[PDB]
Amino acid sequence: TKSRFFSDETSSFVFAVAGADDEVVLETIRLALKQKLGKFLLFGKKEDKTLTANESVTWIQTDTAEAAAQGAILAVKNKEADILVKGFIPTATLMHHVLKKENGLRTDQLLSQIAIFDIPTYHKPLLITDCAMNVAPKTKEKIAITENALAVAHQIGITNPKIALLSAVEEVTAKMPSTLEAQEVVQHFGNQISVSGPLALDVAISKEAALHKGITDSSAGEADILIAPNIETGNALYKSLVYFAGAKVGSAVVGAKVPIVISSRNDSPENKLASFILTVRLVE
Amino acid sequence: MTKSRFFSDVAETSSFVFAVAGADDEVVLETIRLALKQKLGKFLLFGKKEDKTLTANESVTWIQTDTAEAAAQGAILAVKNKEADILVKGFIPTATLMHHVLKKENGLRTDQLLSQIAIFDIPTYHKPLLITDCAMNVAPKTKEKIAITENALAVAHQIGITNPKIALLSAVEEVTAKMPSTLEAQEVVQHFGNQISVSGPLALDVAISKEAALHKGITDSSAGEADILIAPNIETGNALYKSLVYFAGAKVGSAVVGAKVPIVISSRNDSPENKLASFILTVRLVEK
Ligand SMILES: NC(=[NH2+])NCCC[C@H](N)C(=O)O
Ligand SMILES: [Cl-]
Repeated sequence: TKSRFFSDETSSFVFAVAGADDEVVLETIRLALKQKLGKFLLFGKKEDKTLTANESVTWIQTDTAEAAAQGAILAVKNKEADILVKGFIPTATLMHHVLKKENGLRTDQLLSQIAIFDIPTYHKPLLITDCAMNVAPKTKEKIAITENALAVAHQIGITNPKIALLSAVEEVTAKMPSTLEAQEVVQHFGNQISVSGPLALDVAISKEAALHKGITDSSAGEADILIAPNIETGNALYKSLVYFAGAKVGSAVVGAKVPIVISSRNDSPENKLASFILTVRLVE
Repeated sequence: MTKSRFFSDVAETSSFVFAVAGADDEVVLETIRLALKQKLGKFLLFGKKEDKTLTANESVTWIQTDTAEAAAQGAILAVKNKEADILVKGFIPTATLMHHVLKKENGLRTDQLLSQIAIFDIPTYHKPLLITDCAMNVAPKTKEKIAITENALAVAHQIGITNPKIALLSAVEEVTAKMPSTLEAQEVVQHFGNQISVSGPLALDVAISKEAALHKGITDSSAGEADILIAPNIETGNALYKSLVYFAGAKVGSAVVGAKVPIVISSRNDSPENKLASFILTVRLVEK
């Protein structure tokens, strides 16, 4: 038996979809509506009548990638939408406008990507950040990445998240800069939260592995959140769990005024839906 | 449906000789006991505290050594003298053994870079998967990555993978100055030309899933069938290795390659099964 984040969830929250075109985008919206997960503002070029006939869907004709992105952003800025979803446009096209402070979405806070996994071989939900956004986050960025993850954990009901700064090794050395940054982040929080690091992955998610290395702190063997040392590590972990460990995952960009869905071209419908679910739960 | 597995549950056997630098403690001894029970090979045990039950095995030779230095040097000389085929790092600091090995003058290395490599039988993948470097080279750049790729090619061929499909792993497919590992991947790819099947940068999904590659608009027959992954940095290699072991249920053996003989350097936290699978890999690496 175990605790799963994606068990058996509804709302009137509004997703603004930037580029509501192509089935790779629409399939997820169909599933969301069938479950009554939320409502949709669809900024797109070619209307799907059988979809736009749903009472909880509104279609806005938008002929270019740019107008779709700007349409969706303005909807969030005007407070008509709770959640921003990237559709059939380059991520860059959306991000450019999201990151313009004038648009009300980006504040003082670093944005970061975060994913939550139900891994059949782990005993509870596991969060991992940052797997897709921040490329080479240093100590400063990793502190903010951790703040975001903390906010996310709290919003979703994990009251005292065990946080582990991932690296390849537990010793702090000049040879491996990610170890020092881990130590400095752990130092930043002191007693404020449950943080440990640097930790190799085994020590983070396996109490037996932890004990064998003479480590008996919480985040070791019982991590709720892994802070990736770099983006290659976060991404690889993410993909590994999905493709080899059979994990269900939902992902979002957080740190902005609303959650942002930015899904991969080859994410599964179930995982794409998972991400919508995650964003609903982030807007409470 | 059909999967090709590198490791067998029929005891594989040999008369190759492991020289064990520091043959003490169960963390070291247990793997040896398992290998003997399987007739995997023969052992030279350089250690301080003799297990008389273990050393009553004809395939085992005990050499009383009181210091890690003497154990490291003894094991290394056994290799130089052609008395041993494989070097095993025992209950001594790694640096005490490596410092010696890494100095070319001692006879065990060439100018070729040394690297760690691991072979995985993953329940949800259809053939053995090699990943390097998960444990040794910390922040390899282009030149090191090239050498790491050379070592993986050599390992690949020796174990019977004649045309290895190699993926340089990164977070993205698109090359950008914002992510140096993408530039580095590209350069490694350029270095090899059409001498081998090598692609990169690729995210994991494009490397080990044909569907994902396609859905990403990548249609090369090389895609989704990687035999070897080259990690962009040690945190990535290590995290991936651990992920496969602890979440994916993979069996894995690993060795340090690039030197004149294979070296076993197992983690304190490697299971006995994976430590054994490591002995087994090294036997495969010296098989004539
Ligand atoms: N070759 C190995 N035994 N690798 C597993 C150990 C991983 C790494 N050396 C660590 O300390 O976390
Ligand atoms: Cl699960």
